[PDB]
Amino acid sequence: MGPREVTMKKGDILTLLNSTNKDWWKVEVNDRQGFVPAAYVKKLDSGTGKELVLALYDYQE
Repeated sequence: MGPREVTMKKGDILTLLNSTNKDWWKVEVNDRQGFVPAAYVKKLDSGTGKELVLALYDYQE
């Protein structure tokens, strides 16, 4: 907890923590938590109970 600089590669599947904001979603990358653009990821249908997103493009601040 406590937003930190996270990055992602196209194809990564991240655990979604908070998608209340339409533009920036909080996710767990490795053992770190941060924000990624909502437009760069897609909510997946499965991994039930746990929320998962697929990274569509690379991202780094």
